[PDB]
Amino acid sequence: LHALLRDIPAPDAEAMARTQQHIDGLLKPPGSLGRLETLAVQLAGMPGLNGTPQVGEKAVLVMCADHGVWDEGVAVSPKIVTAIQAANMTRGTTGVCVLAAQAGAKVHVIDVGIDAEPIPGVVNMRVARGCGNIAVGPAMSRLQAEALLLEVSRYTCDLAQRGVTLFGVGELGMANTTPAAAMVSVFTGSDAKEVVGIGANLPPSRIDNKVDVVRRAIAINQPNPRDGIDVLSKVGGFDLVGMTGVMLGAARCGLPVLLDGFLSYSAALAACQIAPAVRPYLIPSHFSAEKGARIALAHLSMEPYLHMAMRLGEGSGAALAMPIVEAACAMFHNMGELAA
Amino acid sequence: LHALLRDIPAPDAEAMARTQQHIDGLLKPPGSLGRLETLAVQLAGMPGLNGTPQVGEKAVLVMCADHGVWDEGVAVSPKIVTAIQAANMTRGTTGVCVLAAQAGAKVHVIDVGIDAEPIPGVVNMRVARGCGNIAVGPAMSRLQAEALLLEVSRYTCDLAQRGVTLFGVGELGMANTTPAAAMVSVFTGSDAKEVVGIGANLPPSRIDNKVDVVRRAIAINQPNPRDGIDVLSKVGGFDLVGMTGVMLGAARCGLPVLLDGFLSYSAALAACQIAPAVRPYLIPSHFSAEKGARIALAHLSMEPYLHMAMRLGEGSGAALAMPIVEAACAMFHNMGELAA
Repeated sequence: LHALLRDIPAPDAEAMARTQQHIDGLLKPPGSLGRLETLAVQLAGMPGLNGTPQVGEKAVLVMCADHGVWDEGVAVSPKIVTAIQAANMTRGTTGVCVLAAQAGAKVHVIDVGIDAEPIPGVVNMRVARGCGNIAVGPAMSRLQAEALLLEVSRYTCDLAQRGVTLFGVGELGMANTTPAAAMVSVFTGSDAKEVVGIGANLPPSRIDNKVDVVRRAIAINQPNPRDGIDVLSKVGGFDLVGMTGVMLGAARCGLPVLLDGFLSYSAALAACQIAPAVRPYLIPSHFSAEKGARIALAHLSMEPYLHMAMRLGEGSGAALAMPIVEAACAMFHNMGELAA
Repeated sequence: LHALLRDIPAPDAEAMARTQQHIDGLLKPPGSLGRLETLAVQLAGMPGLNGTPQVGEKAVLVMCADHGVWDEGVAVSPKIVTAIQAANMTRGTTGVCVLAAQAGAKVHVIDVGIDAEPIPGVVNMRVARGCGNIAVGPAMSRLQAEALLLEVSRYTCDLAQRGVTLFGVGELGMANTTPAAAMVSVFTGSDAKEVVGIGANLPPSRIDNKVDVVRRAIAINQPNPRDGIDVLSKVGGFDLVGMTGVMLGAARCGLPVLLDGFLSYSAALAACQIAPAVRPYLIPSHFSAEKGARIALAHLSMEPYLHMAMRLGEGSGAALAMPIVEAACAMFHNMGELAA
């Protein structure tokens, strides 16, 4: 894993300069296409894209797992929903499946710790049947976190060999907005109250308990903010670790990864702490309606393209933004030049 | 034209209720898909969509024209660029053409007043070779504005008979951010300084002159804010009138129209003043990087989905948002139900 982190390539400045020059000469007032121009240049610098903004196959990786903290009454949705929705993912009836199909992307459903029997059709990488309750101890051991990071990282870069050039990340796991809030609190130094949201329609009269659970997790585990793996293993979850792994893997592979909502922002905070070199490969999609979204995004210095007041998760936001990435590439390759 | 305005249908509340009920039963926490859900319900209420959110053929209508106010030095781009870009539109090399092709939409380029010889391939609806300089008089007569509104409105609803169910609006015209700022100033009651932007890379040392031009246009013409046609004919332009006409036509046809940037927001302020019944049919796309965008959007009570810091125009923003409309429809029709 130390080798993996060490081998993440830096962006190719030469390709980026060539890209900027080309964009400036397109049939339009310089800089008029705003963030579409900056996105194209960002893509051009990613080594796995072969020196030019382009999109081949697309995939959304959905990390599924259960959390022991569910027992603290922080989620209104029954635990079983994780396994049910995971199976529905294989049937193509969920929100991310529908939006991915619209973008021409394939969805890969990965079980990294669902508390149920294995689901046929789902990629099996389970660590255990649900992680430990973070309210009374750690979610997992450091070794379990490192192993899952390496396994997911390798799976991700392996898809790159199959022609995938653009990844999207998503998750599925009842009660997962709790460990995500804890991680954001630790990495940004913000008080729990400022980052704890309603998740999946949690009643306002039940929020106080959620905020307390987050503070206890932090007080009992004392995760070290300067060690991303320490934070993930103590107050994260298997799904969060899995998402972090797609980010490390895509970066090692020199390819772009589209974020989703709040859960993915917490995983991105961890990935950037573990390896700052991952940052150049992350692309935001939408601005989550979750309470701690603004704080997380500020510490990542990211400004999402889409304001859809969405909070579904599953990677739906990432899928919705894929056409925007393809648009920047089409602009780059198909527009005429002022020269002619 | 009075008949047209009178016959704009109200949204179908019955279809909207059926739509909301169906969305609530989909495989996901109620309201978790945020604005995608509200968009689907909005679409369901549009009579031309036959009681259900759906998208058939898509078209972006680009209104092109020149402005006499160009002589006041409010634009750095030479006047000829209007005719050149219009021709490029027919070649498919511009930004809107590339993004429209990505969304599977057709681009219709309409000349409503370019100051040059007719361009083959462009739909001819020209009123004159450029409108009058608003700094010293009106852009056009009220009769010219009304005639263009009716002509464009009919062309728009006629496309509906060809299978088009989703429209996007765009413009092309050097110096057009000036009349757009004047209209926004009059409709919102905001001072010119608060809504005058840099348009197509106008040097900061030339803004003061632009703000002065806007104030003179308003002082000399004294447009009546309560009469949208009066404002368009006095301090608008042929392209602005044309965009307003697509909006009135789509609304009469009971179909949705996607807005673009600042120019389109000024046209939408006029359309809603002329006929409040048009409002339910307008869908925002992106949040323009133009200075007066926030003000215009506030008075329209609209919150764009895309934050791309774009200011190109041409209808590029509208094209970029078409996949989002298709996404809301796919969610509605393809997701599974919690029932099963």
